Amino acid sequence: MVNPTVFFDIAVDGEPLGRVSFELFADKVPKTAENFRALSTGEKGFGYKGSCFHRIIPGFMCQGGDFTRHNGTGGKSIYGEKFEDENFILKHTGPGILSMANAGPNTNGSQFFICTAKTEWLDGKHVVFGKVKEGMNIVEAMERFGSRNGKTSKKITIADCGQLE
Ligand SMILES: Nc1ncccc1Cl
Ligand SMILES: Nc1ncccc1Cl
Repeated sequence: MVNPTVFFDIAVDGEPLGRVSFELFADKVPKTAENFRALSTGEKGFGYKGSCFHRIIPGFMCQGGDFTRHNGTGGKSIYGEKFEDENFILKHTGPGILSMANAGPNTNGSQFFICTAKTEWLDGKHVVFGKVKEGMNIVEAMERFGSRNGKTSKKITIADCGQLE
């Protein structure tokens, strides 16, 4: 009944930076929220721990979740390699939005991005399923290690992750 909360503990070239937590909108997008929640706990035997934010573009987004190819070409969901676009109820309203990366319709895997700007042109194309709850400052810090082309100047990792409450 209560939306779950997950955390990532972010490191920058292995140095602790801080914690970002997310509310997952399981009330709106249960299937997509469950995927992210289980990948954050690692309870299916794989997931986000130790993965990186391989693409960070300041004033746009931080993308991560590619734990199989580490570069934006990989990842898998808890349902199989890909799963459908659950719905597009929630929109890309501003910084902090948590949304699924994809390579076309119905190609959700594990990769996700945290918005650092409003990205309304993604509405109805990427599934929005959560939002930063605490540590938007940490995301802003992360974002400073990006670049226009998305390459990061330091390795931004999810040193630890899991479920809170
Ligand atoms: N292509 C697919 N096949 C089976 C289940 C879900 C998807 Cl997206
Ligand atoms: N395999 C992928 N999964 C999610 C986003 C983008 C790609 Cl190429």
